[PDB]
Amino acid sequence: KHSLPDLPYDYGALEPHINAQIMQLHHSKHHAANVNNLNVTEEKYQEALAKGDVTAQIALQPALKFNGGGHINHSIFWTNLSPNGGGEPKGELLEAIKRDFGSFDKFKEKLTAASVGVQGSGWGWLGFNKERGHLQIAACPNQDPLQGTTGLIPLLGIDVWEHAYYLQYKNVRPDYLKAIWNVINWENVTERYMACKK
Amino acid sequence: KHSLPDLPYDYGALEPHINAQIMQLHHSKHHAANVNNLNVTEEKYQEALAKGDVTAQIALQPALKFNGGGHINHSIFWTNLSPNGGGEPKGELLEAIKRDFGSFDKFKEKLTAASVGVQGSGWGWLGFNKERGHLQIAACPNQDPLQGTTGLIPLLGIDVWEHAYYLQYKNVRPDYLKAIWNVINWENVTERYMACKK
Amino acid sequence: KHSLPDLPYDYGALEPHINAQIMQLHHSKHHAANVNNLNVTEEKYQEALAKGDVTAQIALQPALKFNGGGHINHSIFWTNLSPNGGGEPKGELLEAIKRDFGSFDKFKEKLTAASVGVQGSGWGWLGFNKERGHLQIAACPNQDPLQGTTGLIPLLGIDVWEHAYYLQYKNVRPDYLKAIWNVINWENVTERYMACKK
Amino acid sequence: KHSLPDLPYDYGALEPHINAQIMQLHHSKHHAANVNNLNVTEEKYQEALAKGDVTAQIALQPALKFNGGGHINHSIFWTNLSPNGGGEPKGELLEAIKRDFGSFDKFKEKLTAASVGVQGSGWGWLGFNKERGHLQIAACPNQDPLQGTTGLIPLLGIDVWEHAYYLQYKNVRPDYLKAIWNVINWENVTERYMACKK
Ligand SMILES: [Mn+2]
Ligand SMILES: [Mn+2]
Ligand SMILES: [Mn+2]
Ligand SMILES: [Mn+2]
Repeated sequence: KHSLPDLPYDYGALEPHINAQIMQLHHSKHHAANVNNLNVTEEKYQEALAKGDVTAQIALQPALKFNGGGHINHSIFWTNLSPNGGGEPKGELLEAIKRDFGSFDKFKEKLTAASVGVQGSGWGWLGFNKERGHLQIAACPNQDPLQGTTGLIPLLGIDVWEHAYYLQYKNVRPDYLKAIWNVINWENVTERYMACKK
Repeated sequence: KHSLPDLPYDYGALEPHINAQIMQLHHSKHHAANVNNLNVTEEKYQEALAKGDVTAQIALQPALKFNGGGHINHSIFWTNLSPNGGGEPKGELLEAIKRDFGSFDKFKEKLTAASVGVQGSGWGWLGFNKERGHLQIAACPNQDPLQGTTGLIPLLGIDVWEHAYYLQYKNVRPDYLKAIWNVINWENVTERYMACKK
Repeated sequence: KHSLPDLPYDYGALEPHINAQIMQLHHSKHHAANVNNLNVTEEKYQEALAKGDVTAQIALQPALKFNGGGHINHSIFWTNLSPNGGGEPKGELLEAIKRDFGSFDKFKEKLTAASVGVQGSGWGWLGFNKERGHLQIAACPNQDPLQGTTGLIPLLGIDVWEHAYYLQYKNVRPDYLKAIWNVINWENVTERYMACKK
Repeated sequence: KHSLPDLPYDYGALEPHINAQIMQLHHSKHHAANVNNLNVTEEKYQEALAKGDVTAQIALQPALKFNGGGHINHSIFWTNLSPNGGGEPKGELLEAIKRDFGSFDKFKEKLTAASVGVQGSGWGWLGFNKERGHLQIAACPNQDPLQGTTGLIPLLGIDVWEHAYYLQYKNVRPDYLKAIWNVINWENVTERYMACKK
């Protein structure tokens, strides 16, 4: 059964880029609800699967994807942020960003654009395409998780649900995006990247 | 283990409205493939469940919905047809059709139009809305099954995938729809309805 | 050229059910953005259509549906609210609700459930089904408008995008739904209903 | 005014790989219906635009995408096939295929997989990603066209609607895909590729 992970930092640690109330609500209410609903749905799915009830299995798919994807996504998201984050990555990850997007700044432009571009709720991602052996940017709607729906391995996610920024930035999602670069934990993104090449 | 159901009649029994070559391919290849693939997918989902691998669970959803849906939908379809079919229903179902659609012929027009209106692959349905306590027509894409995706109880389904008609009617789906009324098993449709008036 | 309609009341007219900060942001920022983007998208569509550029037309569809949809839906929503609203509708609209949903209370529970049920961004609707001549509840994702995507005529819509409630109710969307019943403009819903007896 | 392009060859020129009955129906019935529905839908769209009728614009989108996409996709497809085709491309296009997919044979495996993988109606594509400056494989549902929905420039498309193969290969879509390699017009695919780097 799934459990809600502790953040790697206190709720106010990402101030002033992401305020404390957002972090507290986002973690203790939104991600919490994902975990609790996922446990409930998984238990129902097992019963349906055991009885061979295919209609029930299919009726449970939206809740499984939404809550299961929210747990996957939020869990990665917390680790992708740090009070000591910002700047640029180094080494092989920086080399690949240059290779695949031209420059770190071009890369930032493209993830920002993919994130700003989500109409409704969703996520922007930097992922790794294992088949092509290179980085790839992708957007996902609602809580659809990157690897389970696209096969890309997630490296850095940007939540652009309104609850991720509205209390502080209101409708101005581009101000949130500008601010979040200040808290990206490139050490974590680097670790995820290197794990794709072993 | 799911199994391919036996048909209630021979492959040639619906001639000349649905030819024998279509019935044999439809049942022994298309539905058979949905059953075989569904069994594999359910096995993989049990393993994913046992591991708490939510990514694997979500990645299996399209195959489960497609092949599970195709098993649900084709199994109902076979029972909805008969060499001894055709004509109009009677009793309570007929009275329900007049109550909700005006007349049997108006109903036929509306289910025809929903079936003709599917762009790409899919199904037209006459269903029962338990909340509203009345009949309802709906169309579904690909193999998305009626009850698992809409909550409606399926009473009569019309497969409008090209494999359901193309060998005989080619591009002219309305000719197929006109023909299929001659083989509807209204006795089955009535049993499904009464089991809704449970 | 589409324009932002004035609200029928001041920004704090719906206190304390929907606060003045939400009303001012919702109207002057969110709906304003829909209007501007719709005007720009329409002009680009016109250009594409004159050149017979089908690719360009299809690339513009997401922006047109989203911003066109947002303009349609927000414009209806302001007219569906009033400082002099709430309670139960008077006249034939209440008789139709009782007929189709059993009672006002059950109707409230069902539209609340459809609105709570939206996963991600979207709208709950009370619509009119002209073909069947009765009321119908439907949910729509993002800004997809009811009539253009389902054919139902909108009577009453509930915006359940997070910007519609988050600053005041945070994650507790059901508290928002409980509150909005106090400001429904049944005179407007009735006008819309009477215009469907057509 | 859009028009139905003549095929570049006779209906029987792709025998035995794609038979004459399929080519004749596919062009004279399927593509032909797309062209007239496109023209009619474009004229309705002009009227809706002139009136500022946003609901009408949104309600016409499914017909515009389906039939405009069908026109785009089928027009490319006829040019992608040749009685003098088959084999492998040469020059820059082959070098890009090796760079991006490993080898021509791995490319064929990957476009076959994408095309086999479509559940329901749709298309497999080799495209060009202009932002990344490299090749990319993608699948599209129904008649959704590649460039208009994904941004990728189409180079080679494989129709896997059942009407593209069923009369000849019945349910065995993999046997159609094996066969079609024998009639790919690599001269045309090369022309399309080189135009991407102008
Ligand atoms: Mn979130
Ligand atoms: Mn079928
Ligand atoms: Mn809104
Ligand atoms: Mn085709």
